[PDB]
Amino acid sequence: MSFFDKVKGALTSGREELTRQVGRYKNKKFMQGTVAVCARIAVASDGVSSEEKQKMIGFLRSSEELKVFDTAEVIEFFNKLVTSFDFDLEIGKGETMKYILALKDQPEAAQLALRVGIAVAKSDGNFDDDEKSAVREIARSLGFDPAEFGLLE
Repeated sequence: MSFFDKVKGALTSGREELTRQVGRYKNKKFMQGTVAVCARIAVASDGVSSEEKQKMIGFLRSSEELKVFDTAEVIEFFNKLVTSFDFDLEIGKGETMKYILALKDQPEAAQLALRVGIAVAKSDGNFDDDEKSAVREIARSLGFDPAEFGLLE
C-alpha cells in the first residue's frame, strides 16, 4: 500500500494532513519518503535511481515540512519526483529536493536544476561538477556553507 499512484502531481491529502501533523512526527520520510521511492522505480524514463532518491528521503526529514502546513510545498516534492523523474532519475530528485528545503529564494535551487538540464541530454553523464561552484552561490544566496559539496559521492 505505498507504490506508484498516477500522482504525476497530486496524491492523498498527505500534503496537508501528513505535513501539518508533522509537528508530531518529524519523520517526513515516512509517508513522503515511501512516496519518493514510488517514483525511483516509476521513473518510466531510461535510467532509474536508488541511492539518489534515498538521499532525497533524508531531505524529507528536513523538507519544508518544517513549517507543518504548506501542503502545496509537500506535493511539490512528490509531484516533481513523479513527473520530473522521467528524465534524471538520480539527478532529478537530487537537486529538486534542494528547492523544497532551500526555497530561501527559488532560482538558486533551480539553477542546479539547470545543470541537471545537461543531464536531460545526459540523465547519467553530466552534473555533479558545477554543484561545487553552485553550492557557493546556493549556500550564500540561501544561507549554507559557501561552496563545499559537489555531490560526486
